[PDB]
Amino acid sequence: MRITIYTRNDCVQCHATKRAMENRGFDFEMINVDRVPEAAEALRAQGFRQLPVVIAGDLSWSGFRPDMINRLHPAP
Repeated sequence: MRITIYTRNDCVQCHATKRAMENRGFDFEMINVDRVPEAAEALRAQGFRQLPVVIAGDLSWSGFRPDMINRLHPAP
């Protein structure tokens, strides 16, 4: 399952999210929305209003959400 974190530099909630995923041994890709406006536009069209935005399988959320990150633990 691919986990993508849409991020921005100087974004505390983004850093917290990355660190939280690393603390749990998750593999993820990061996409800087300032360097990739196509992604920024796509996220705005889906209604997101804050960063980071995490997309993983059927889940998609914004902001630092430890509770949602915990839903990414691998199945047996």
